[PDB]
Amino acid sequence: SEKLTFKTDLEKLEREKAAQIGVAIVDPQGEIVAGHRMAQRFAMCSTFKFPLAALVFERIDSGTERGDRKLSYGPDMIVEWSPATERFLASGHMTVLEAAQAAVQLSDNGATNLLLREIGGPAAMTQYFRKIGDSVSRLDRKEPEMNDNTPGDLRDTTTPIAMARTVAKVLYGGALTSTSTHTIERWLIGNQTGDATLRAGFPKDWVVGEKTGTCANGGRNDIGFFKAQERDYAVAVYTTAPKLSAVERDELVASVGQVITQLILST
Ligand SMILES: *C(=O)/C=C/N[C@@H](C(=O)O)[C@](C)(Cn1ccnn1)[SH](=O)=O
Ligand SMILES: C[C@](Cn1ccnn1)([C@@H](N)C(=O)O)[SH](O)O
Repeated sequence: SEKLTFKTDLEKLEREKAAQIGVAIVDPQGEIVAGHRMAQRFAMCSTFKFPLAALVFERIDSGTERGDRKLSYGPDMIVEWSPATERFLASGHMTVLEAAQAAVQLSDNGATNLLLREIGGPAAMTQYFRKIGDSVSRLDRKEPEMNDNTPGDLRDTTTPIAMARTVAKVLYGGALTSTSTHTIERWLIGNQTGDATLRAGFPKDWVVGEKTGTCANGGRNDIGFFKAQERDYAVAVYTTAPKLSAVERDELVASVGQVITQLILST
């Protein structure tokens, strides 16, 4: 079966790369298409920034936040990998929309913390997950501590199936207005950090958008959506490979993308 090939090929990567690979693919209604270690806990790291943007747009939709609100900050806001936040520092602020775009498309960590402060912190992020029917995903810390990925630590974790269903809810399940949905989808497509990961394993003609993550202890993740053969899918991929190089971890995620492609095209 196509399903057996999918399992076998993922386990081949696990064995040869000494990795753990979590995968969930669901349809727009959140029904399972395929999975691997789908109920296993993995650190979200930067993948959570996609849900964070959804939270922000939900508040914009509800009129309790404005995209043009200026969020002021100083040097203390700058953390490792804050390319946009550093550029805007002299000006003294980034708007909500600028910060959200930087968080999603550049994985800017300063901008992420700036937004977290504005919307109510990890508590607010976790409440949002709960609100959209995700009882699993949880944010406990901010950048950079949330990326520690200490084995067995439940902080700042999700499971592939929980996250994939969250992506589906946000993009296909009416969590946001069509306008806000479209804005986030286009940001995901135009993301600048995912060229070497999941989408490098998908066919050139698929419409795909995604958000990457990188965790200590060899974490490399990618979540998002793709349209293939006129059907829409939500996908979450979490990997851990402590002994691989950074480039090899990119290649691993792209390889998982190729395995996903083979399954999807066989159906
Ligand atoms: C989202 O995935 C953010 C990841 N942040 C990591 C990373 O990109 O690997 C940081 C930047 C790792 N780090 C520490 C010192 N220099 N890079 S950090 O925010 O954990
Ligand atoms: C990998 C980054 C952060 N980064 C980039 C360069 N050094 N750190 C991480 N936040 C991610 O998205 O996985 S990003 O550029 O993709």
